[PDB]
Amino acid sequence: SMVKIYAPASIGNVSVGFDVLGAAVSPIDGTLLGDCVSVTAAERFSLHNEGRFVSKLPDDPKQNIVYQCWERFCQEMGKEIPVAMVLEKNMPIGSGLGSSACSVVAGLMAMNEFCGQPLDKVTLLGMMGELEGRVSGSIHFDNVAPCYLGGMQLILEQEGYISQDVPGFSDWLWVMAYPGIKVSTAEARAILPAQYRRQDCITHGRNLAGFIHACHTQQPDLAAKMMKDVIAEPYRTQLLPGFAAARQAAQDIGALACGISGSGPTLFAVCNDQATAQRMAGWLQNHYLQNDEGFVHICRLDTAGARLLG
Repeated sequence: SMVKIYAPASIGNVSVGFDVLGAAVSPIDGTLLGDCVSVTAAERFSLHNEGRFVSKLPDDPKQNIVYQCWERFCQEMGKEIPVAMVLEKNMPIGSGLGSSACSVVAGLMAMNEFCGQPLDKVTLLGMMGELEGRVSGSIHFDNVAPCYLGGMQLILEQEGYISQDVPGFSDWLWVMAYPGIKVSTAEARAILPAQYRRQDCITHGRNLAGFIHACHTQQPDLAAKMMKDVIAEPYRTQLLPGFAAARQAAQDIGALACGISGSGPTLFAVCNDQATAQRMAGWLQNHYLQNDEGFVHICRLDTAGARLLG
């Protein structure tokens, strides 16, 4: 009896909603962009790591994100659940693709499914954000909630639910460009300023309020014009060599919007046809990548979220 979960890549913030908005992504070609966790019965607990980025994981086994999921799930159960766990780390660490969230969602969903769904959505998702906090020093739900539930998730920390779904535009493609370098979630958060001018908070509000209003009324142009982040982007693009050039070209080529994915350095660019997305994807390969570890994938929203493979 093996349970194997695929936790997809996700865009934090989505460049208009820092800490309260996120979207799971799926490349159109059918390739998997995510991390995987397997759970099987055993006498004693073991964890082994596989995949392309195994060597990037912690040297301290107890500080592994997937180990900490199991310890947290067992606490919730009141008992230790002996399993052979395997993490397959196919996503780069600190890249902007929801890497820590993939490993949290996959591990906690893997354990909850193995045990027969004892925990409900709100508890488990609350536990997922809990573990994001220990990773970056801050609880936030904008990567785990879409990784988990799929689509675009708006974070609304209410008694009955952590998030609700936001309607998208079926036309929109999301060209994702990981440049081959990493930024820590923690460092990219601490370099944010402690204070902002009143008018930035008025404008941030208007921007988010218009973006949401546009999604529910299905006005894609307006939506793109409201996709502006005055909170984190101005202070983070200094850590993204080449981003500002990417944005200039993105306009020239005809993307509807361009932005940082989570804390970066991965970028995303919105296009509303296949011809535009292909040109954008071609350019980013040629110009946004900093080395051979980088990649580009034309994506759409993943409406499934994390799921069972086997």
